[PDB]
Amino acid sequence: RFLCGVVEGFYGRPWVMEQRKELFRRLQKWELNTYLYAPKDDYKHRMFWREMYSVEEAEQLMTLISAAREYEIEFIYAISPGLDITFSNPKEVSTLKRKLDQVSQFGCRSFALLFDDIDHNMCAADKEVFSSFAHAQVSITNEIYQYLGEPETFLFCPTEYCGTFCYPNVSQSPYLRTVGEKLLPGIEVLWTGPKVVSKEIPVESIEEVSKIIKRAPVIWDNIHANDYDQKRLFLGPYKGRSTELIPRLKGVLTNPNCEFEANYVAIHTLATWYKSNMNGVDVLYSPQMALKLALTEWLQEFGVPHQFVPGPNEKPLYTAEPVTLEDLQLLADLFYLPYEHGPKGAQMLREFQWLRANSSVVSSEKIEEWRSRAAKFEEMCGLVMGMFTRLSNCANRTILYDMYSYVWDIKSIMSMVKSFVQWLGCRDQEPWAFRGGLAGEFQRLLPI
Amino acid sequence: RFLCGVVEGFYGRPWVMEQRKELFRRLQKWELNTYLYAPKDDYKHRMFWREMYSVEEAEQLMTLISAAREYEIEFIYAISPGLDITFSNPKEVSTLKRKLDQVSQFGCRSFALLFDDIDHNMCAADKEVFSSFAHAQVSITNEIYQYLGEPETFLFCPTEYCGTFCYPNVSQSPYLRTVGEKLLPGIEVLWTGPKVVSKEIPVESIEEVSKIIKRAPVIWDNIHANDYDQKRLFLGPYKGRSTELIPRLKGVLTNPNCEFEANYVAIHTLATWYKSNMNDVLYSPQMALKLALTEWLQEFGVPHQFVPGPNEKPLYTAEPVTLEDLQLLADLFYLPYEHGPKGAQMLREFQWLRANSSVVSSEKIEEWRSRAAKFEEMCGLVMGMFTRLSNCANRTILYDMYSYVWDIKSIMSMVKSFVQWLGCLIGDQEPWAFRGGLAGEFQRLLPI
Ligand SMILES: CNC(=O)C[C@@H]1[C@H](O)[C@H](O)[C@@H](CO)N1CCCc1cccc(C(F)(F)F)c1
Ligand SMILES: CNC(=O)C[C@@H]1[C@H](O)[C@H](O)[C@@H](CO)N1CCCc1cccc(C(F)(F)F)c1
Repeated sequence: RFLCGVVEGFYGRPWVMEQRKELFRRLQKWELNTYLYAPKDDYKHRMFWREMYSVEEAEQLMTLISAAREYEIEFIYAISPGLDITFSNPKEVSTLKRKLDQVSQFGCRSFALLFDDIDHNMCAADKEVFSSFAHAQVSITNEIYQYLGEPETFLFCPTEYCGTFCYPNVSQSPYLRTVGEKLLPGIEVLWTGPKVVSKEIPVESIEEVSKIIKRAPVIWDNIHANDYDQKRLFLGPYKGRSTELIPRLKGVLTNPNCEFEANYVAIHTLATWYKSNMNGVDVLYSPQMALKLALTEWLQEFGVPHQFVPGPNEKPLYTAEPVTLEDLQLLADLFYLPYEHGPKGAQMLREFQWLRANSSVVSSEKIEEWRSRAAKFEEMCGLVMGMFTRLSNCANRTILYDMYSYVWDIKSIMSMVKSFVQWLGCRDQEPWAFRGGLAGEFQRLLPI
Repeated sequence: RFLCGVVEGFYGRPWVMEQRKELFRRLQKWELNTYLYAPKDDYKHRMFWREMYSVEEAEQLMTLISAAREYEIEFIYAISPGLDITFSNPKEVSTLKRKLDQVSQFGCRSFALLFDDIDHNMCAADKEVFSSFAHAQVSITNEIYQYLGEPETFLFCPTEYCGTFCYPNVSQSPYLRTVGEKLLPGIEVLWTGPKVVSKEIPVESIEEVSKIIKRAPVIWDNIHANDYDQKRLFLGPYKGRSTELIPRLKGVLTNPNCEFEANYVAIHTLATWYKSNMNDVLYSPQMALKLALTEWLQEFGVPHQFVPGPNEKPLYTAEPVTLEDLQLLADLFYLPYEHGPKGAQMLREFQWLRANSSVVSSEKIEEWRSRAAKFEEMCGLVMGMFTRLSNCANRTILYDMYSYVWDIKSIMSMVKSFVQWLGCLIGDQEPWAFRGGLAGEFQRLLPI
């Protein structure tokens, strides 16, 4: 019994109810089974975790939970009390119980307590009752778990939730040792890999952590998360996790891009990865082949919402060409993965670096190498503009709007790069010449 | 009788109906009077300008237009056919007429044709009928204007809509000469100033253009527009346009930030500017900023107990957003050509600390250490500002701004960390160490 699906676990604008219901439909379509509710900035999840839902909010969560059951998706309600809970005040424990039991009255049977992204310092009153921060967390987690009747799925996100967050390392951490020893065995533990955003999650890294927590973890995967950098988006395939992990894990829940419609590839390729070795103990999963599968399917959504035919001498329709598979392949390569651009992106960057570095050669056989390489690069910059133009004319406006900022940025920068290469081949600005804000001026003075 | 208010004239996710109705309420509250509907990417405004609204869309626009009349705001319906229109095909002219009279059946009496951001090249069939691009535009604009019964308010956005777009200059442009001579005198002309995003709009610049278009223009002001750069936001005051312009103009319509709630200052300060010389000693941008910010503050504590003892964990959520937080925020995201005083101050202090950092390893040491600690205090104010914003009751305002405030606090946190390191950073890093994506790698190779 493996929990595979999506955690809405990110910072910023959460997903709205309509989007979550649509998520459930996609999860089911792709034979995934789990959703973990945890939006960092949905006010009653974390900041105001004490506050009960209103009659309005109650009705909406009930409707959502019913939608999950209807789509055969396990609904997991997480709460994040760690910013300000006095762990040793039993009214505080009661308040936490009240909150979770209100949600259980909405039909929810699966739960989670999360202690990610809080500092390790307890108040004086908690230091006198518990000998460490982990003891304090494990005590209320155990007490809540049993208060709810030992539900079949209950998750715990540790504060040391990845290799690099473990002081002094994974295998000797007194925080994780305590979690492994004291956290009740029915409770599952979340883990993001060697890092917050793990490039790879090697099998031996999971053998290491499994030993100290004394269970196989559930992965909380940040591979496609994009809340940490305003300019980033990830449309590359699920990658860097061997299918051999599946037998050594209780699940994988991916925490993907903030922009809902940008997660077609992220979730589709996750599903393809899970399905490839669902009952494992000869290569089963190819990230490229999976990207192509995801993109081919995604394409069909662009021509669906969410005449005049001009003669030979007349102005041809601006709107005539639909988005192509090749446009989406290019787009994904430009906004690929946190540690890697896709082949076409890396190729354009390499060609531009070369054209810039050999540009003195204008002013030999080397000139026609430069001019032919430049014209081929301009062709590629043209494909980026073409991709933007056809996206901006697509019938699915909802997908367009989620992606707009990103595609506009890349096309806009490729247009400056193209223009710059043309200028190299020929020997009071608007504000978009000088980009990034104040933020960007600070950033440019830091080491890169 | 002066048109002052807002044009929704930008690229990307348009505003939804609820937000537009809320705009009308604010415009009225601040004694502004005009809204110009022109979202570049609302599909039936520009790309698919030929397509009639559905029953659903019709009902929504009717409701919106009624809301405008109810709030004493003139509603102006713009359409942008320039990407695609064969100007000489009378079916095309008929299609345009059909579209506009559908909108007039929704209750709308004011209209606009826009030819901004299209190229100057006509199809063969239009070249045989019209001797220039301006003749073609002026011909259908005049024909539509009279077909609608010469409505009291009808606007025209030229293709050469600012000083720098005029070939070869404003006073000798054969495009604008033709517009001035041939465009019917009842029709108003839109103008963005010397530039697309005009730092200043000098009086003599408007005297220059007024002479050649043969009327006073309506300014389409892009001062606070932020669609051109994904990282930018503008919360500084309306600035750089003398109150002496008002007698020489038919109006000012501001095209502000994409994020609806970020436009409290942009629109409020515009209103204060207009009201100051309705019929520069009269308008102070700083005093106006302060007025706007003080008023805006009241919105943060309104949606759209437990008391811990001396030894217990204090509430994370206790401190509300302050006026000083919003003053700091505005100074960090101020104006397209200028940061606010606190922003410029932090940048200056960081440049100094970086450039004199060798001094660690004299009186100069204690100058460095005292300046550094004072800079860390200021970086802490940025984090404080973020944390208190993220706890505010108006979630709608928070979410519109989230990306920006998160970015600035995130970068100030790296800058703070970097100054601390200088007073005492790579290896296997998380992705947010290296910011900006593919786009950012291209940008860093362009000249700065
Ligand atoms: C399992 N729990 C987590 O991974 C916690 C969080 C969120 O879930 C988030 O979606 C995900 C990926 O971003 N995590 C980032 C943590 C590092 C961080 C914190 C604050 C600020 C930054 C920043 F400096 F990068 F902005 C990073
Ligand atoms: C009166 N009409 C206008 O001003 C037209 C547009 C939109 O209204 C937009 O909201 C405003 C400010 O951005 N204008 C920018 C024009 C320059 C441009 C065009 C394409 C792309 C770019 C970019 F690459 F820089 F982003 C700029």
